[PDB]
Amino acid sequence: MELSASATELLQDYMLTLRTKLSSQEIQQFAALLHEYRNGASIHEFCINLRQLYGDSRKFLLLGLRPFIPEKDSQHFENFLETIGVKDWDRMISDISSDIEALG
Repeated sequence: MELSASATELLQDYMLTLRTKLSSQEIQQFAALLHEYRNGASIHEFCINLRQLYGDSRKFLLLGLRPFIPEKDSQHFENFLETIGVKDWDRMISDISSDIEALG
């Protein structure tokens, strides 16, 4: 066996980090992008839109987004992280969470 952390707590952690770096509006925008991604938007468009929303100063946050990306898109996501040089409420939290689970 191995040590692991639940998707729930990880999500909570990532959300707290976002509240640390993003405004309420920006967080809502994040949720909307996540929703579009769940509804069939490509991983590429999702990445681009996230990099646009976060901006150059907050794009590092994308690293912590990694565990929530489906296995099928994980390689593309990693390549995006490498490309951008970063590698190498509760009612809304429920929608975000459901989107996360659905992606998995």
